[PDB]
Amino acid sequence: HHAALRQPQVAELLAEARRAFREEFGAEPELAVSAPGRVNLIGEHTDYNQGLVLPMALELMTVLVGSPRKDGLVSLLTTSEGADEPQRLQFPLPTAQRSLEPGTPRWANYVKGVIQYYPAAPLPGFSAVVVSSVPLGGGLSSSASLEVATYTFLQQLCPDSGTIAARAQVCQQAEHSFAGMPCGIMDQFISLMGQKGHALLIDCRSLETSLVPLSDPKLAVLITNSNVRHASSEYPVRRRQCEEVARALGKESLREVQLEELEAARDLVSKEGFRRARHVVGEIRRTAQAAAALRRGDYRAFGRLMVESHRSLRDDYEVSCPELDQLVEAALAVPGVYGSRMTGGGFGGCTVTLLEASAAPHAMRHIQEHYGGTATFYLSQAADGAKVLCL
Amino acid sequence: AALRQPQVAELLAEARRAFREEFGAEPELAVSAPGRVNLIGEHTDYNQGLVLPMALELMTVLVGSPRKDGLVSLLTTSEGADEPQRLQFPLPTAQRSLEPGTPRWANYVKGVIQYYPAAPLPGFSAVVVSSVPLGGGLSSSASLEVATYTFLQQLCPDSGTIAARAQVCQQAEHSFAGMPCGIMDQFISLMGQKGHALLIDCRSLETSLVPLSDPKLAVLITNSNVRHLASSEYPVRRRQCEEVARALGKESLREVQLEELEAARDLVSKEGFRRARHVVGEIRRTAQAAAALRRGDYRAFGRLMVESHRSLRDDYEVSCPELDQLVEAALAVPGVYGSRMTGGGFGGCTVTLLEASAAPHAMRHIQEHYGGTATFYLSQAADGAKVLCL
Ligand SMILES: Nc1ncnc2c1ncn2[C@@H]1O[C@H](COP(=O)(O)OP(=O)(O)NP(=O)(O)O)[C@@H](O)[C@H]1O
Ligand SMILES: Nc1ncnc2c1ncn2[C@@H]1O[C@H](COP(=O)(O)OP(=O)(O)NP(=O)(O)O)[C@@H](O)[C@H]1O
Ligand SMILES: OC[C@H]1O[C@H](O)[C@H](O)[C@@H](O)[C@H]1O
Ligand SMILES: OC[C@H]1O[C@H](O)[C@H](O)[C@@H](O)[C@H]1O
Ligand SMILES: [Mg+2]
Ligand SMILES: [Mg+2]
Repeated sequence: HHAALRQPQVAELLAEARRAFREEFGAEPELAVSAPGRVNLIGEHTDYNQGLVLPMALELMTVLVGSPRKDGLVSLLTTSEGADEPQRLQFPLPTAQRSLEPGTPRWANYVKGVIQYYPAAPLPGFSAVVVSSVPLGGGLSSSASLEVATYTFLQQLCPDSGTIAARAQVCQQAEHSFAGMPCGIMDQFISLMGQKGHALLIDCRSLETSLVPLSDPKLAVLITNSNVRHASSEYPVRRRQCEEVARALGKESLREVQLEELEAARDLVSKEGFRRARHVVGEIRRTAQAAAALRRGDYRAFGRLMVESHRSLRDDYEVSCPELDQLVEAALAVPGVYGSRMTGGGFGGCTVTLLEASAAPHAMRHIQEHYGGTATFYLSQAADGAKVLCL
Repeated sequence: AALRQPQVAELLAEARRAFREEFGAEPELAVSAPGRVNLIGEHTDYNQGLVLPMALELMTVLVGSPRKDGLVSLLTTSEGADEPQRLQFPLPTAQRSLEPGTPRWANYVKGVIQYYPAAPLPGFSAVVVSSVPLGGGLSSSASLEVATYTFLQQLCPDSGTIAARAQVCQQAEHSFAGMPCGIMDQFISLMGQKGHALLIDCRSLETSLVPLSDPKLAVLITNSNVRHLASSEYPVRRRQCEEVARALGKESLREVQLEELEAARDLVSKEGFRRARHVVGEIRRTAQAAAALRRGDYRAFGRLMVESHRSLRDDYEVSCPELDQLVEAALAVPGVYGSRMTGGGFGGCTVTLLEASAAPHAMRHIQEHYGGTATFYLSQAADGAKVLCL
């Protein structure tokens, strides 16, 4: 039991949501939903390049609990300390006249989005409490967890018609338009599409999806939070950076580009952009590779891809951080460790590490002790997707 | 006009009802397990082939409660079931080992019990409800086992893999129901995911999600409401297949190629040549159709479904007149891409792929030309087993 080891329980989480709600609203909540977060095993920054990704859902998740309102108002609360002040917010529904605006608190930017876009209708007013086990800004998609969780609740409010992909699309837009973060599709999907003891190999181009099992009692998924959070002014930049490269190469995406082919436009694309593209191109393949290694059970070959991945992300994409790099280094230092890399967005957050379960504990100390920061550890297993919880 | 399929809600309540009724109290636990339609890849599961199923919105509901009492008492709501509809009995033990007898419908549950991996296991009161036709070729068997199982994990949670739970139910059907089944049924039952068909490799146990999210496309399930079970034939086919493979020093028919199949002609019987030919043929087709589908070639997709049927009717001999009548009828409706029997065969259902615009004509058309009473279902890809909260 590391002391830095967190085992948040959903039963718990609900109970919390039940309490604050009861306390904040004076009564028992009517509805209960929850959207999990996700860790990317490999495939960073391909998302928005129509690349492959191989995330997996966690037990860390966002629980929303609440009730409709005759009232006609939107009124929320966030039990999260990681959020932006104030922790509460109330606002009136949009109308054909008045349409919600991304304001302050920024946290609320997420909810509003999912509200402003929700497909169906008519949408009531609601009382809502937001509980979460997903560290804010930790590389584990607290973003998507939040959005989805919101959307799924709304579904309880006003049932929709559409596909799952649509849902992801919704939440995505809301992030794009409301939170100002041109993200990709990954996060939402896996938040929706998740499944037990299984990893998802998703095709960002096609949206095709495949399940790679993760049910080994001898394999272990260790996530370490650096607890640092630097360069989000950066994301959209890389995005642009690629977009532009792909442009030069007369290609729709960098997905249609090949390691070998990039060296063609060497003189047709900026240095920087060369590097970015390179990472992306190799990363995508590296991803198709690691799923194969995994299905096959080549945890070694998998621990290696991961490392490569890290490095690309450090050197060519430039989205890591000394902390990350440190955390990785330390991990790699333990015996029983297949590989380790930074997960998610980059510029701080978490790392993900594959190892021998029995090594888990040693890893926890080595790391702690060699990480010149406050480290948080999660011994993760692939979880299920967005789901309604009946009170 | 399509039969309208109870929504869990409905099914639940009904479950509630008879339970409160039959046990004098309000249920503690509830869980549901869907049924299934196989788009293709028939009779390929116990040959380590490929199948293409999707879960149904027809499922089984199980609302029950524990028993300090130490026993197992159940009751099914389905009329198509075995008499008696009520079946009390004593939990298994070291010395006591469940004995599959009567009613036969009980056999299923016993197995899922006898094998539940975990312990300790309490006693129970459970009501069984289902919108799935018993013997409709939609897996009323795997939808049950599953729910049971899904129940028992509530009574004494499980640690193992999904594939592990599947194996249980399977062993139960196998050892207890007397049905040597393959893997498909159970898997999809658990594995199912809303708006997705499932390409399962019953060799690698590997599976991939295929998006069935297109309004303009419909999956029509037509019930012949006929049952000949020539169940007797099933274990039979399993054999031939197996024999052959043997002759060919092959682990599984999955190891053989249509093309290599010539070789054995002299090596194997004539009939057994046809069976393999179906299997071996069913696997490539399944493989191709999935691509077709992915690809969005509904047209090709259907072409493959029709071939499957012929194969199924002529080489494997698992069709039935009513089945061939229904398919033939379907194929004649414009908008229809393909149709074919589904499930084990010898009765039950047909699955049709067409243009959602066509559903109504079809339904009419099939009824007209059907010298029996068909029941229809307009299927939508559903999710797997879930835990129901009361
Ligand atoms: N439970 C929550 N309560 C309030 N706000 C939250 C909650 N979860 C997330 N947020 C909001 O969402 C933001 C997360 O932004 P983001 O940069 O995407 O982090 P992340 O998704 O967790 N990391 P990554 O998955 O790598 O992108 C926070 O800064 C909040 O504004
Ligand atoms: N809810 C239920 N209650 C009682 N018995 C049931 C129930 N569901 C299934 N069964 C039992 O399981 C049997 C299922 O028949 P089965 O031979 O498995 O065909 P099927 O599963 O409906 N179709 P197929 O997918 O082709 O196997 C029924 O005849 C019953 O004996
Ligand atoms: O892969 C990096 C990651 O960055 C953020 O988490 C985005 O939301 C994701 O879509 C993805 O781009
Ligand atoms: O594809 C035919 C089908 O026959 C029965 O339904 C079996 O339970 C399945 O495993 C499969 O063999
Ligand atoms: Mg995010
Ligand atoms: Mg069956």
